[PDB]
Amino acid sequence: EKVISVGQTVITKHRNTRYYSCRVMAVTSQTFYEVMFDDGSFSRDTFPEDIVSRDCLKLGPPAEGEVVQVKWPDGKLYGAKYFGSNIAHMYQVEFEDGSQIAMKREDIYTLDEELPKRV
Amino acid sequence: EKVISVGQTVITKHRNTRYYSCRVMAVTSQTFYEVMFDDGSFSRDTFPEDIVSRDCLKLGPPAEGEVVQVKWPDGKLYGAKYFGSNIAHMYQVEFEDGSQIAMKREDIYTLDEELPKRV
Repeated sequence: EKVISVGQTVITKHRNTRYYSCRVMAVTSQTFYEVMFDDGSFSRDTFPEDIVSRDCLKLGPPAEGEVVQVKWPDGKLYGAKYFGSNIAHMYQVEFEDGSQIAMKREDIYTLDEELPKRV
Repeated sequence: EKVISVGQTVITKHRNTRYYSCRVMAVTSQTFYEVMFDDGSFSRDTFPEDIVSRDCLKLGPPAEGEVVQVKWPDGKLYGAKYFGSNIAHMYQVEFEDGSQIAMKREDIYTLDEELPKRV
């Protein structure tokens, strides 16, 4: 909605999404937090360790409705409110070079589905 | 909805979105295509040169309703249908090292707005 004009300083976004084939080595249970970001977007797969205003692994979850600061993997910080938790899964995957990482369900695609235009 | 199991080969997505401060050097007019992807998602800012099933810069736009193949910047190809065109703007921006690039409005953020969790 905001007008962008000659001479203005702005921030530009540059995507570099990568995709890799991998093998599922394990499926485990994981506690996730549900938070409403100040922008109105709602996340149900926030890691407890990504709340940086309260050390939730040491002190337990925030109170429901509590204002929290959430870190995104690139270090950007966001205001949100904590609204509860759920238990879901993490998927341990192995790459072609033998390296491994644990992934959330949202970041996994079967070999049959279209990969997103996010790249 | 699909079940992911131990021993399965899957594809995993890894974001690496970067953000940079830059200066707007020019605002120009640009013809964009409007396409409906087979997945039901609708784009209004597709570049004519990103239709790869018809060379639209040489032969003009596809017919309305025509099946097209669309390339995404990472080379992934998608089926879609062409549904018309519009004229919008491109923003020529300059980075701190003096390099420049033309950007779509969707990829530009003012210094006041929150940057997205896409990173």
